[PDB]
Amino acid sequence: LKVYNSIFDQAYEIDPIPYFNFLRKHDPVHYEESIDAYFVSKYKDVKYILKNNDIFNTKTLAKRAEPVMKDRVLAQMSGQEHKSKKKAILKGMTGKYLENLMPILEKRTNDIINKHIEKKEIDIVNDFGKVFAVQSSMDLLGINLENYEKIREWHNGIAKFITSFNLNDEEIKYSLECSDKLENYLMPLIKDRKKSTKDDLISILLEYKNDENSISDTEILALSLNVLLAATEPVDKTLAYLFYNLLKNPEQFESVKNNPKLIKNAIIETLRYNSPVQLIPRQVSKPFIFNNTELQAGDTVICMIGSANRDPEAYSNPDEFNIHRSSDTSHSQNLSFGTGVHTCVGASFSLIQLEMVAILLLKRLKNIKLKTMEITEHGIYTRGPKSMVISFD
Ligand code: HEM
Ligand SMILES: COc1ccc2[nH]c3c(c2c1)CCNC3
Repeated sequence: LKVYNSIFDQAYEIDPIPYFNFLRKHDPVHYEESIDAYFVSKYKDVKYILKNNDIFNTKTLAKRAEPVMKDRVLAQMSGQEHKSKKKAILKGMTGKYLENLMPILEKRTNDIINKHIEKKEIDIVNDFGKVFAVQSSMDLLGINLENYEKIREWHNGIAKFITSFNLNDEEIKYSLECSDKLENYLMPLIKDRKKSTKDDLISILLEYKNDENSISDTEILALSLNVLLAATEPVDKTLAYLFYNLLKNPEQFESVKNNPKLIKNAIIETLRYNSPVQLIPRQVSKPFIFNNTELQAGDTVICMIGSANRDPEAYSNPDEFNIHRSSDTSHSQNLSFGTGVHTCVGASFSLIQLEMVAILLLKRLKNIKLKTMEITEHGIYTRGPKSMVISFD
């Protein structure tokens, strides 16, 4: 039976919401032959997939990412190893490490603001988010900001490899060249940190011990690259989406201005409404069936986080932005950080960092007005506005 609606239609990337509605209603487990994978659109099926790491495993991430990551990433691990190494990464963004980091992130934020405050406008995507996001990631890791701009360039190249389907011969080579340059820059710093242990995540990874057993330097590089990629991408997107959605709903923007504590809920609702990480793949380990769609071992399923997060079975009026949602007619925990074993280790830090930035932008940019009246969004795997310019006094 031929199907005519395709994730890879040009219309989908422009506006995927009609596709989410169609797929959830008429094809919740939808086959795409161009990448030999099934797309899963409903909240309850995505949740089930992500909660069942034994049936739907993370082995698909060994060729979609490992070629550029140089070694095993966290998502490829399991058992005590995954648990202990995930805890090590969390350590770098909790406790005293978090206390130390946040003032630095405040400095990053105000320095960017100060560069733009006299121009009376700023592009939350291109002026703020893309700069802050990589700087924050480098501060978290302990990489000094001198070669910051080249770090951005390479990051973009590796990201493209991981977030893209059916890359051509020349795109693959550039992504790998970016991976090598990043490897060539970062390895000496790991070697230096090996002797000069600092209070950063790189040092944590060097100090880690699996029973008097350290992890190879190339293992630390991949995990460091895993953190750089993981933390940078979603930050610019979410910040842009947050202020866009608030300014498009002036009542809610004012509520946030009058009650700063509502900022957390606005970020959460932004993550639900405009999920910046859109797709999460898994590999099927054994015959399985959702609705009446049969899956075989070896098949690939791709969870559609944005679709799930707008499922009317999980949220009332799911396609409306409302920072005042709560479970106290229908509300659920959003899947924007995933769920189960591989739930985003950086979830709490992300909410803290985004609230810090939002509060400073709201403090320092007075009488914010929207200038980008209508956004253009790009990306199907990770996804955000091209530009989001605001004006201010
Ligand atoms: C708004 C910001 C972010 C969002 C929306 C986001 C989204 C996600 C999602 C959806 C997953 C699950 C992927 C899967 O199940 O395969 C994930 C995992 C992960 N995220 Fe994030 N993330 C964010 C920020 C960060 C930050 C700041 C870091 C590092 C500091 C980070 C590091 C990770 C890691 C290491 C994993 C893998 C966890 C595991 O395998 O156990 N993320 N993230
Ligand atoms: C750069 O492109 C990607 C591709 C897959 C990804 N998965 C996760 C992130 C990410 C970024 C960021 C946060 N952690 C989960």
